[PDB]
Amino acid sequence: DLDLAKASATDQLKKAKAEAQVIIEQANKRRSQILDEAKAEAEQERTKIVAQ
Amino acid sequence: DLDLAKASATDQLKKAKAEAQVIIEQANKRRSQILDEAKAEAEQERTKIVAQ
Repeated sequence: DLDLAKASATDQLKKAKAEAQVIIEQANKRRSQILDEAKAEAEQERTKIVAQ
Repeated sequence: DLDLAKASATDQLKKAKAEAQVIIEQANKRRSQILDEAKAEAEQERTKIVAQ
């Protein structure tokens, strides 16, 4: 029973770290999409004032 | 010994649980941190383009 508990214990700790990595991956990717959208809109704001 | 080991197997499971939660908690904190740094930077660059 010691070793069978250890099985699920290491499972959960490693799996927690793994999903905690995939969430931070999503974090960075969403940062990149956010920043690219902000920049691509700011450029058309500039172009609006330029055309005015 | 078998009674003591059963009492031991709950502790390892419990700590795997709590530490999985602290790990996922820190990873969610970091996601909510980087996605905020992203906004703080993106708005500055937007203003820099319009100032260009």
